[PDB]
Amino acid sequence: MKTNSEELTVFVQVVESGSFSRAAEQLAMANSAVSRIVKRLEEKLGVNLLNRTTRQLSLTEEGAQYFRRAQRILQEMAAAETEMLAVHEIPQGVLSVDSAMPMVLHLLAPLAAKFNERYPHIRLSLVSSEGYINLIERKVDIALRAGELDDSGLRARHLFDSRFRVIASPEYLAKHGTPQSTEELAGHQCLGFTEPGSLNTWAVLDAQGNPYKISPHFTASSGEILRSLCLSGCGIVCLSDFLVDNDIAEGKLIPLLAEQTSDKTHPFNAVYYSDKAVNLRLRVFLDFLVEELG
Amino acid sequence: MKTNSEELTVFVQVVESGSFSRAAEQLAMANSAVSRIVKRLEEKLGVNLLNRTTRQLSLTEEGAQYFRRAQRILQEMAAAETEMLAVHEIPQGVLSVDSAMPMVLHLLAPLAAKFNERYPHIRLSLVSSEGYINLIERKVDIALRAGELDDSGLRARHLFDSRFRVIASPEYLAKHGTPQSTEELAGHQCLGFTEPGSLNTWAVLDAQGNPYKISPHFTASSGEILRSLCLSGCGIVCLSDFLVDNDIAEGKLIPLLAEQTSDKTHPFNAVYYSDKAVNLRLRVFLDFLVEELG
Amino acid sequence: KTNSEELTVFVQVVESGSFSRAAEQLAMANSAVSRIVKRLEEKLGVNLLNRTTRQLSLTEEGAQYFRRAQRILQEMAAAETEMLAVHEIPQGVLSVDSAMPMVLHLLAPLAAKFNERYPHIRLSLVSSEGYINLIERKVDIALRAGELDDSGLRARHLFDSRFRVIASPEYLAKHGTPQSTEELAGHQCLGFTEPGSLNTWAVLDAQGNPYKISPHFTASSGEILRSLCLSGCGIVCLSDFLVDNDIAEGKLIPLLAEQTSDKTHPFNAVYYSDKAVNLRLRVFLDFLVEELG
Amino acid sequence: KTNSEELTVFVQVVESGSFSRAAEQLAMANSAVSRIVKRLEEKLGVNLLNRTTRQLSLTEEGAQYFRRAQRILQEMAAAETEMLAVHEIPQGVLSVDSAMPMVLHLLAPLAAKFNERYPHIRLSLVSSEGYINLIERKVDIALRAGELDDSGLRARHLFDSRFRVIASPEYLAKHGTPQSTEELAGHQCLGFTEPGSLNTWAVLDAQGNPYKISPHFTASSGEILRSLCLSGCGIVCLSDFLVDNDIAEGKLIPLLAEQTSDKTHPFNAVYYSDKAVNLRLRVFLDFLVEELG
Repeated sequence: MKTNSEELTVFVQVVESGSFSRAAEQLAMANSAVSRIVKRLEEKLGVNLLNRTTRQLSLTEEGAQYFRRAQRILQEMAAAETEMLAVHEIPQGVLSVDSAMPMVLHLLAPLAAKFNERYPHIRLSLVSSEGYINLIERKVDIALRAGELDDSGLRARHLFDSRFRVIASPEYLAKHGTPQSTEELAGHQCLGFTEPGSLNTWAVLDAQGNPYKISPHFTASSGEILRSLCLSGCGIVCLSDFLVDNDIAEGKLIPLLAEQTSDKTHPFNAVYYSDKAVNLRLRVFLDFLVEELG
Repeated sequence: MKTNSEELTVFVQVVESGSFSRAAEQLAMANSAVSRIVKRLEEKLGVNLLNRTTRQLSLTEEGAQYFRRAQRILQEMAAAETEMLAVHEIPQGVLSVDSAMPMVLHLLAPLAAKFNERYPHIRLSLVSSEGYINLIERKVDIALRAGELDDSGLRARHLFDSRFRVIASPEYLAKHGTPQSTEELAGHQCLGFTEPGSLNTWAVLDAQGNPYKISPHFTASSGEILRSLCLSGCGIVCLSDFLVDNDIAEGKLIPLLAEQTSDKTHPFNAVYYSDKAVNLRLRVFLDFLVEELG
Repeated sequence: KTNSEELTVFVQVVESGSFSRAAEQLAMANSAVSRIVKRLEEKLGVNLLNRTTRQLSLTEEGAQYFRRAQRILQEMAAAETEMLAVHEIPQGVLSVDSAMPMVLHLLAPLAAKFNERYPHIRLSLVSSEGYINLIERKVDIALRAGELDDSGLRARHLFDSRFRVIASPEYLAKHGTPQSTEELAGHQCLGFTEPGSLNTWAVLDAQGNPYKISPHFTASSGEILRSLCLSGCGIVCLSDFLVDNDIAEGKLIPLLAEQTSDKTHPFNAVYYSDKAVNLRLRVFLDFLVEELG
Repeated sequence: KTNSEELTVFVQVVESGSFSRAAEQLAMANSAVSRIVKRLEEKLGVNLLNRTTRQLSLTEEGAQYFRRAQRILQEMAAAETEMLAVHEIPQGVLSVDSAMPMVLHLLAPLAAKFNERYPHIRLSLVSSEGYINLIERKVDIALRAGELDDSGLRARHLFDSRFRVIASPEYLAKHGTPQSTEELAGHQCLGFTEPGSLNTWAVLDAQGNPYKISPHFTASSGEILRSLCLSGCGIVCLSDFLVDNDIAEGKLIPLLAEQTSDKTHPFNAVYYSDKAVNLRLRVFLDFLVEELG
């Protein structure tokens, strides 16, 4: 093990905190030092992590593959620290997590039985709103959202990456047939969101290679409603993977245009206020959360 | 034939809209004028519907059986009113429903399949919200809400009735015991709502004959969340029967305290504007909903 | 915004001959009947009737809402009768002359449930052919697929029913299943003894004409035919309620489903108006309208 | 607030026996190693040391940080090899010397997947009993239930395992299922030939001590004791990995599930520090830790 935390932290800093210059200032260090250690890291690793040929230094396929592990090492290190901190310092008090309805049902609910056995002293308070209004008002403590519009000095925590899907019920397929291409999606039944075309642009690519927009028959607000409608056989809906993965494993929803669907994932991340980070009750939950959903 | 729809409509109101007083209030009529009618309605049938022996009037054994008939008459009268309104007009356009998550997932979702085919020109918009604010602002057309705080001139069309059912998981009960008495509940995990003392007052009669008030450990802000907490062994929870009657039939959930749980039924209704009742689109959706959940 | 006071007036004017005559039965003027009838088809949003003719006619919208409006008013009376029979208990012998297959496949099953609800009515289920017993008052209420009730006596709609050509699976296995209506002429087809009246089935051919059969076996009843059919004697065609049950159990197979007519035929209890005040008769009918349809 | 150097000290100190014995394998002063563990405990604020025991014992609280600190380092070493892997396609012979049970139960089934993943590594699976040939460099790596590897030959932690007392349904039918640890005395128990060592089963008697079986049959290998158990020769106590799937198939039945101890014992790979330059080795370890961990 020729690497250390000091350069696994530093490297992970550069990526997330913009680039080289913004990380040096962030971690109370010189730029000269930030390059020295990172160039050493990629030197001793034997591979080139990031490119200087990008305007803003972007990670290579190799260096990105490292970063995801580089994160978990620092995370479950930091997490295992908290674990020990809470051994003498009793972890208690109310905690509220405003999550999207699907995330609560499929992720939070089942694992909430295990969190109770570890920390039965923490009064959990799962809630469900719409925007980041609630999270910041301290009536909600932490927000589990797949949204990268978190930049108001607030803290975000990477929970998991997860790409979209496109699926339909067996009922619908047996009667209305299957779309061979994405252009045949014009002559089928669609499932989109109530919001003004924000998520209605799917992760499937048309003959041009552009992200395929749609004309929704039904417009459900929540992601779970869409799922229950697509289960029932109201048409074809596009959602995130975790929300519908098991049903593909079951057989209740059959994927189509599997080759056309783009594979670029979107990060789901628990956002919170920086001064609430000193509270152990928040910490123990985040350190509990990111680990259970790799 | 002697009974007139006027007095049938008076009777169906007074029953499901509380007592003698609260009915006349909602129907633009005096209590002296309303009870004049209903007293005549009894004394031509030769039988006693009301029963004011107890504090609030309740239905006699015969008084309820006339209600069941009384309601359907007025229902499928309105349906044939509708059936003709959709002769020289046709149901087309965006229909924006604002329902509680429990309902859209369980009731609407598996019925959209049917509702789709019959009215394929209707663009259904399944939205969801906490308050009635949106509907007042007419950004949603119709809201399905189990709430009887709608004495606002805006119509409140009954849909169905629902008993509560205290339920747990077979993993939870077989690994934390099954409470026999209603006093043994204090030592079991009791999941409730996030709202201070609202529905956390469970409808299960204690040893004195009163609704059981619960100190909630977990506090979920939705009925559907409380289900998936309980379904995966997090504590026993009290919700409406339609939400979980299917699960307990499958055998994945267990009914708790059959005798000590109350039998009176909570009415759910689709509330909306009086002026927006003239919409053939909105009319055929409430017609569909009554004659699919009854 | 509808009401009984007007729904009753429309349900009268249709069945009560012409507009002028409807006012005579309801004990109200012709100035009244026009006001409320015109007001109903105003608040329905449709023109129900057509008064260009000397005798008012039914526009399909008016004729459909009628067969709804009727039931609403039927139910509304059934509701009242249901109460009056609380403290004025219906009792005694109520005889019900009925077509053998109606008794066996509809009544018999429901009888216990009706027994329960009104234990003091001793039913007397019987069978005859004509309307001779009923018109002579030897029976209280006749159950028929019966339009021939032109003799002043009342008729109450129970249910409309489709036809279904079928055959036993063992016959179909041993004689093959016909793919066409004209293919029937090869198979063994069973019909009624009554010359040709009912042996033009409701299964259209290439022409679009309902198929006549030349039967070799002839029973005098739908029930006997049903029994022959089940034993694999041939193909019959009967009403849906005789055989729908056996389709479920898989003892009979639907034949020529697409070629089989979708038109339905009505069933009625027929009885006397003066016998309409019979509180038990009334309750038995309300019971059947409830269970069937 | 922690760092990697102090994890890698603590994890050695614990797993490498003594406190002074770690520093001479870690290439550090006994002064410096104590400074670091005193530092680590300071910033964590929890005892990992238990100097009250002759040898340093793991604080039940600090014992958790070890198995957390152990993985971090394992992962942290996988990231590296993973990066190195992209350049060099690892090849040649890799000699793995394991116990007959580990090979037949852990490697054998996972061999397929590894084969596909690095087709140019020609695995050679052997089985010797000592660390003789590991030391002579006639084998590259040895998987053991090894808590006695302390000759400056760095050892990696594959997995922790529980014991289980189990027996054949055939045997249990013919000799009954014992409800208490004392009842074993009448049942026949099958143990190791090697004087009394693994004849102290991980199931506690009423007192609180373990049980000491007095075996009639004596097999030399936990795999033979597995085949003897299956044939219903009697009750045996082996590690969980050696029997879990037979319990999964209902071919073996678990006994005394409650009196059985929930304490785990470790299996470790054993190779030279200088042979961590291999990619063939590194990737096979990274594989074994990943699949079964």
